[PDB]
Amino acid sequence: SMNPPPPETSNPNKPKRQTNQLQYLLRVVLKTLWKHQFAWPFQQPVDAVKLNLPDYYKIIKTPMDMGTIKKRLENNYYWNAQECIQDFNTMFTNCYIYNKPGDDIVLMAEALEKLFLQKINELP
Ligand SMILES: Cc1nnc2c(N[C@H](C)C(N)=O)cc(-c3ccccc3Oc3ccccc3)nn12
Repeated sequence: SMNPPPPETSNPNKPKRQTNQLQYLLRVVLKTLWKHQFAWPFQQPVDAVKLNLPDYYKIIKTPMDMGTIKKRLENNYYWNAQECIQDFNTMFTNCYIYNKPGDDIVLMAEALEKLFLQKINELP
């Protein structure tokens, strides 16, 4: 079995722009979620080979994770904050789609998402 290539994190043809909102997303949002006790499964792409989840990438067609988001913020991949917010939302939704309500992993994602939304309420 094999994992897919990770989501794109570098593309010199994509126009980039630093904004104070993107800086907040890195300095506050990403860095706070990263240290949460439930962040670890989300700090890198799902390794479906290591976890023996052969259907994962048959079902999840837009993978996303905070390791990828961290790379996208630290080597600025984005034009606007909404693109980054969308990446977080894709990460959460993938987990809810692949797993069952009330599963441990879903409860972990829900805790991260609650925190994420609280921080987004203070986006500058
Ligand atoms: C993201 C994302 N979305 N779904 C899953 C997922 N699903 C499987 C079917 C499941 N038993 O819940 C597992 C993991 C995952 C990643 C790295 C290391 C261990 C992992 O297993 C965990 C399982 C429960 C809680 C914590 C970790 N990450 N993950």
